[PDB]
Amino acid sequence: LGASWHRPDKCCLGYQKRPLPQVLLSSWYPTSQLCSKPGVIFLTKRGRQVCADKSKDWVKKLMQQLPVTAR
Repeated sequence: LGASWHRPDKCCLGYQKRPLPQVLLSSWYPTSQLCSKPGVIFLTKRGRQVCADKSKDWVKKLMQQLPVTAR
């Protein structure tokens, strides 16, 4: 059975390379502390998720524009 093995929490080494508008975004949740280079994954209203590092520019604005999502 080859579905998808190996997956500790999440860890998103890769990030996005394009700025999205908050007009359709919702919030953002932080990664775990067990990854090589963990940043933050966003979660649009009905779109999809996006691995983005706060170090970016457009991601920084969103971080302040949106509160957070974690439960």
